[PDB]
Amino acid sequence: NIFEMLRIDEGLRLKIYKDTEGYYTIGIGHLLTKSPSLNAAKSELDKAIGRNTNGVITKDEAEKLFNQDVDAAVRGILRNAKLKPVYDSLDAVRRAALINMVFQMGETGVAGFTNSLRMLQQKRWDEAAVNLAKSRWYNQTPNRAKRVITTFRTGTWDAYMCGTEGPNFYVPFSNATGVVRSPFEYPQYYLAEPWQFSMLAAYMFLLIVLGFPINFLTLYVTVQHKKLRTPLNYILLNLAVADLFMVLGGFTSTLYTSLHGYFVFGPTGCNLQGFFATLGGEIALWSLVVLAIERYVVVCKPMSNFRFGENHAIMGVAFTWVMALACAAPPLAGWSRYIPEGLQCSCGIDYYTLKPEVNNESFVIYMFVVHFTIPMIIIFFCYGQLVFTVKEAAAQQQESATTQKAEKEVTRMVIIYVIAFLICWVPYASVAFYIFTHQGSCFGPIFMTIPAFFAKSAAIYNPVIYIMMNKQFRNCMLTTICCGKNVIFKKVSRDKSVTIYLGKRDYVDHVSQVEPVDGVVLVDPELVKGKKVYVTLTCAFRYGQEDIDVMGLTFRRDLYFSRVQVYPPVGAMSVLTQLQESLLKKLGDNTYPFLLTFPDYLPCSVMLQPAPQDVGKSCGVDFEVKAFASDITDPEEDKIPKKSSVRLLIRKVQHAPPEMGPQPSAEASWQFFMSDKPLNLSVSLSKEIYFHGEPIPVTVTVTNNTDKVVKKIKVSVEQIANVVLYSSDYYVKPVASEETQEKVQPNSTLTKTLVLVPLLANNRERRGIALDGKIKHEDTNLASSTIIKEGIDRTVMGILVSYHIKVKLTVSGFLTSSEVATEVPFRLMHPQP
Repeated sequence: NIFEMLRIDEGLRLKIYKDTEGYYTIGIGHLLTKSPSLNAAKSELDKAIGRNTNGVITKDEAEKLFNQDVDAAVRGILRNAKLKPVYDSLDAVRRAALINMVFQMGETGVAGFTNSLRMLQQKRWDEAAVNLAKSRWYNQTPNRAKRVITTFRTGTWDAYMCGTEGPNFYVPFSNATGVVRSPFEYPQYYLAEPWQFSMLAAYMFLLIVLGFPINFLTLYVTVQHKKLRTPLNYILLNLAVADLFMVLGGFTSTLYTSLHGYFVFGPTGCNLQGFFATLGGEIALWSLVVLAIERYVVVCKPMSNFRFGENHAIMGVAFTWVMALACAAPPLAGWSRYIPEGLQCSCGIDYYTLKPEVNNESFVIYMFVVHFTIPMIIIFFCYGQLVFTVKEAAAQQQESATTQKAEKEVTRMVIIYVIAFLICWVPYASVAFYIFTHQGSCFGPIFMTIPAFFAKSAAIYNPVIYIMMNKQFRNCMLTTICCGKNVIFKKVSRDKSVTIYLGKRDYVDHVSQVEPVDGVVLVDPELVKGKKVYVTLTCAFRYGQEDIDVMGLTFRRDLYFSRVQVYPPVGAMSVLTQLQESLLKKLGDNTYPFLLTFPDYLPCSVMLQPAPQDVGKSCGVDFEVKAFASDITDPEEDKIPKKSSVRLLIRKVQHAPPEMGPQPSAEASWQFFMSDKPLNLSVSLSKEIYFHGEPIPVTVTVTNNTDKVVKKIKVSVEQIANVVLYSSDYYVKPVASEETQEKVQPNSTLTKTLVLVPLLANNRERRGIALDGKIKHEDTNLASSTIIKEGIDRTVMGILVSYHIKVKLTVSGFLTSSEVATEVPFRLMHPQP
């Protein structure tokens, strides 16, 4: 209060200055020295402040120098016999008014006032003000004195109110001079220079010219191209719609008002403009939150690519709109208010004026805390854990150079995503926070404009980073902006220069050693002249759509890759197979062999079954042998010519081993909370390795010694899908299940054998079911049980599969039913042909 009074009146000067008297004075009238030496002023200043100030002190240090004057002056008041009784009689507010008089004029000046101090002591306010107004002090500084004189009369701080309050608005300017008029009626040129209103008109023009085409084109291009319309882009499309609301609802209205210099549309127009401006900004904000969440879950976990259909994307866009309306609507319906901010041209949320009628305190806290901290925590956690996962994954296999380029591009974008987010919302949050902590201080119209500059700029530069810098949207917009443009077997290329040959598609995987790829490649001498032909082995994990995944941040992960040269070779092949010799003799002179081997740490060819409604969803591992021609040296694999290249997929299939494992026989006992009797259960199977389409007799044996009755006995052939890509993520699912209606009595034993037949036909139309890798959309069978080599060095990435018979006993216990269950593992694989 008192500090804010004297700061407005005397004026807070930070550096050392010579006052009207010509003495070295610092801060709010805080004297330093009477000597003509400047270093003498520095001497007392440095000692008082406590550091090398060099004349320059902080605003808080000037506040402490002022508080020392407050303490010293108050002591001086109590020392004086005329001032002490008046100080004691008056309240805290009028005491501060007296201190203002004692500050400038000194004890000497204030001591001379006989009549006023008598009347002030006698609780006569009006005639005291009349006497004070008729003095030298009012003549000296009528600006300062008039404010203090009114304070003595009223006993309130109304004279010291920073701006000019109103029914539907708040102007940050003093009406003491008598120039303030309504922003909904008259011009506001008294706030700032007229050319700055033209600057605002030029600025809003720039936002419309840049903002509308970018966001409209985003939607227009999406309507044309089928490629873009995918669930992940749904949230990016919502961002485009949000920014369009900021243009049409916000900037165009602000442009019209900035030209005139005041808000012409009135309170109704201010509510609607501020509503769309907030809605556009908030939908844009929560769109980026959802985008961060989506990109974290979808990339790190490959299973979620299937999960994320249109309905989940709609929920993300819905949540965005709900959170936006949750904070945009209350200003209309009482909680806070939309008023003209800054220059009283743009309408926005009232986060400066504390009005308990509309409850701004609770609203600014609710908004600030929720809408700032929750995105900050979620987005930094999302992209933070994303980069954390990718950097650790990139370090796991440094041999793959393709992953390193991705990891680099990713980290570069994530740094820019953070910078764009902070530059956008930190100005508003920091200023709103600083205004809340320092409420007594004044804030100009241009001061409130600085956050508005960066936030409305985000309407432009967010589409740049999230849409324009996006790889798919960049190439799609390129098309629209430029008007539509810019037995042994083989496979021939498109240009028909290179022709690959392979003996078989299905390559076998024995536990010890993998059966290698063998074949040849025919080449045209005339077409391939002064070029380098490479035969390449590639193992790849695929998840999601091909175009969309490259665009988001980083693309599908290759489990293993190995390229090999062919024409011309370093020497030749060491020794040839019967296949290569046969092909060389059959084919002409321009045939060159290759031998590509698999290491021991790779998975099998496994895909996951989609639902019939899932038209555009696919995830699965597959092997690809590819051959191509190129002008560039070895490391230019990352990019390839589409025309010269030819690719033919293969499988790393595992047949069942000749010797069967031990006969599975699991056993487990149970107890209960009241009854301490044992319930012994023992399971047993026929084989360790079952084959596809084979009956599985599960000879369950249950010996009941407990008081409780069992309701039923259910057996289930459960497929555990262990998916590993970034982290180890198991996924259990049932395949086949049969249950008996028989009941086991107390002190009674039972021996039953239930047969189960796991088949693909019965398990059709189900999401998440792992299958053996298809060649070309043909019919297949349930996924084979994956086998891993003993005590290997590297971890096995990819989709690992395993089966287990899970018997569960529905026990009728004390209406409530207890469900105990146990598992036993087994294998489902193809037989040796």
